[PDB]
Amino acid sequence: SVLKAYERFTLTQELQDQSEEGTIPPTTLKPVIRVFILTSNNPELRSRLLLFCLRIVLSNGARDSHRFGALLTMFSLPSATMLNHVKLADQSPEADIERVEIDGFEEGSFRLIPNARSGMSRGEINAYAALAEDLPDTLNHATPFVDSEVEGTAWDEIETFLDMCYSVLMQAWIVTCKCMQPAASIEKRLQKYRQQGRINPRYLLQPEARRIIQNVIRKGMVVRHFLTFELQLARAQSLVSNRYYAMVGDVGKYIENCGMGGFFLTLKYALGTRWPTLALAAFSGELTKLKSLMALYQTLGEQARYLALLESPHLMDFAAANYPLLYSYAMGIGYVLDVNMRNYAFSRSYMNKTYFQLGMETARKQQGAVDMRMAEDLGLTQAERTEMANTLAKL
Amino acid sequence: SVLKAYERFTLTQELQDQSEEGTIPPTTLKPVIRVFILTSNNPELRSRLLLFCLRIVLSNGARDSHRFGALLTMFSLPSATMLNHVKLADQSPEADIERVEIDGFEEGSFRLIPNARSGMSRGEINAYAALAEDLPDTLNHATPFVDSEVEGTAWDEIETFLDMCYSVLMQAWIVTCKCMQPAASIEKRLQKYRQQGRINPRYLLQPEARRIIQNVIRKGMVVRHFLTFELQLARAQSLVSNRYYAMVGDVGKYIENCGMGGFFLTLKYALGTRWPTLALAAFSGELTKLKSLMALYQTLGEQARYLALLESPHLMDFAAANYPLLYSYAMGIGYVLDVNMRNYAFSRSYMNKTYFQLGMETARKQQGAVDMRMAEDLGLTQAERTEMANTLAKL
RNA sequence: UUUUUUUUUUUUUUUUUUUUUUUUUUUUUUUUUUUUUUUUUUUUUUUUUUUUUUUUUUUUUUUUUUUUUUUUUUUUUU
Ligand SMILES: [Pb+2]
Ligand SMILES: [Pb+2]
Ligand SMILES: [Pb+2]
Ligand SMILES: [Pb+2]
Ligand SMILES: [Pb+2]
Ligand SMILES: [Pb+2]
Ligand SMILES: [Pb+2]
Repeated sequence: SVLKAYERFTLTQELQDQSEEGTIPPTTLKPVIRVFILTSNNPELRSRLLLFCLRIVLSNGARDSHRFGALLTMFSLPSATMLNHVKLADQSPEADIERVEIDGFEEGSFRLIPNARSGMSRGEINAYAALAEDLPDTLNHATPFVDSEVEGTAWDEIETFLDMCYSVLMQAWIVTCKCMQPAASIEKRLQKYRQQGRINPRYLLQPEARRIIQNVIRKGMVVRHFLTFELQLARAQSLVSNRYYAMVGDVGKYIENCGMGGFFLTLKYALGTRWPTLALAAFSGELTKLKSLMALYQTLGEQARYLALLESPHLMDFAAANYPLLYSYAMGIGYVLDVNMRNYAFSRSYMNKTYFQLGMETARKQQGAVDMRMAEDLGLTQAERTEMANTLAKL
Repeated sequence: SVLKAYERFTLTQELQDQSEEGTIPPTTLKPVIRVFILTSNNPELRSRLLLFCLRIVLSNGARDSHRFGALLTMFSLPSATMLNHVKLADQSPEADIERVEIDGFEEGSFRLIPNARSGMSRGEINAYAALAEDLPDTLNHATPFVDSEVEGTAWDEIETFLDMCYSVLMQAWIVTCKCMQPAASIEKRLQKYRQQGRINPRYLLQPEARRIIQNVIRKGMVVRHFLTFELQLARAQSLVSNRYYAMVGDVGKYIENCGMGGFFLTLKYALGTRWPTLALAAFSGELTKLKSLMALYQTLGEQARYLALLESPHLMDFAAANYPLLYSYAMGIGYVLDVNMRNYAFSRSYMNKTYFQLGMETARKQQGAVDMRMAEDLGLTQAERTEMANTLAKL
């Protein structure tokens, strides 16, 4: 009963808080991010704006705010109306956006011709043009493209712009929730999307361009908020959709629950396996903690998928330090059960090596073990079980 | 019957008092804390006021009321409106705030230019400027910041002010619930936030600057009240939030339940492990006390997390001396189960060495022990427990 | 005391039908099937013994009180 009090104490303190809806935080000063608005549907203008913006993101000298704005502009370039899609960013409590409606480039470019609506000094028009022509020297051939010719393409048709725009944007999406050498995962993502025809090999970025974009995305909270909103929009899409959002929806599935490996891997291997060692008394308190954490996770809503991206403090609640023994135990199981697990960074401060090996050996010696609620539905006999255990221990 | 009477006696007298919510205490004389108010959003002034205030906090000659007011000012500098957030401090029963609306600095400075609204004698203007030029002599280069040339930056853009402001305030947050060399945790909180980009390494403070800030915060109750009000607001934030409060919410989770290690560690290891020795008759009375204490913790509300910060007398209720045997027993368990536990200051006056070793030995010899409610749901067999038990005597 | 995150995560075989498939014997009836003996009554069957009462049967000792009966250790964090 005192033990019953302790279980209820654990679960309620985790969930008391989350009665109320979130309150929008006290207001704070914000940097202004400038996002470019193109009213024209012209393929050549759209493409040069993408190319223009991509260069500012990668440029040596741009401030973070310039880089963020260029990104937000790129991600809005597929829209029929960019303006509506930029207002998505306004939904971020950290965002202060300046829209900068544009109208075109002085051909040869990248000298901005600004819309009537808002002027620009020829100092800043020229300053941007210099910024678009800076670029690091680590990049090969004055461009970010591995193919020193793409930027010289003739953007006569909208098909071509969209093929590049989606291809460039997909590479940004692929590096969205990576803390950052690596990475094997990235090059396999690229290969999936090439074979699906979502990424066109002509428009791959030099690996250096991607690492810079990865960095800007990790730094930019407003940017990440905007990606979250888009990812949610991709969730609500019909089975019959358009090309971009089907694409975003697919890459979104890799991004979901990013940064929460310790929690979900612990569920998968410790509780998923349902081995007899789960009945240890030591796990008892921690088993209640995971139970609360699952309860907490659903109450959070759809957006619990995006805590890492959102930089939410709730990411702290699910930290493995709250269930160190079970985590250790799960890591060991994960270690033998899956070959890919070796390269997971499971090593940690509170990691208890004793329970780690316990998971390891549990997985080797008790694999013949059966879920007796399954075993009874199948009407398994105890001769069948041991000599089910006798094929698997030998294998 | 006598014993059931004893349980209800223990539990009711602990919770008797807590029906009625608390009444605001009889009024007392208070020192005046002066907080500087800035109406301007200009980056250079915001940055100089932060630097000005930081110097007064660290200054040799400032009196405590000055240090407190300067701290309250720094913590309010991110605000779009400082005046509103300083009124949060007014919610403290120990607080008497004078607002001192400011308007700027005479260039070169730190000579305050005060708002028309409230005048200043040129003696007090010059006196403050002198106070900002005190600083201890142990501090290297007459600045904090480690990097001796940061203060010479040109704070022309709001991004830079915020990048510093958040970086400096975060270091204050990290040292908030520390009683007072070492302090190893501080160095890991710092590298965590550097890796998250929440703290910019350019603006780290010299370790002695932090140790002074540590000291100011523990001395200052109204300051500590204000931090609490901020942590509570950080708690109610949406998943989509702003940069500062996401930051505060995260660091806040380290601060929660500070100063209550004995209670929660006893719960964690003694009750969490659910080992058979918990059935000792000696623990019988103390187990009821813990049961009462958890019950007491819930009645207190969310603010039960901040008892150490609040300086609440309730922090005495949870003192380990009320359950010495269970506490001792728990400490021994933690000591073997967790390597980090060695460095906790578990030694105490009422510490009972017999039960400590008992906790120690319980934790080694009975880890194969199973939670019999789990073991039955998994349908564990009596052979399985033993194969598992010194499977677990083990390693 | 400890308490950010790090792996994996598109698809890929097979996938029309096929034989058999009406009927066919037997299938009214048929014996036996009224009755039949015995079958009123019959002994015993009023009552007569005993059947008032009868001893013992007030009370009776003991039966106020009394020792002890303030306090004292431990008790913030880590
Ligand atoms: Pb504007
Ligand atoms: Pb505008
Ligand atoms: Pb991450
Ligand atoms: Pb006043
Ligand atoms: Pb005033
Ligand atoms: Pb990483
Ligand atoms: Pb007579």
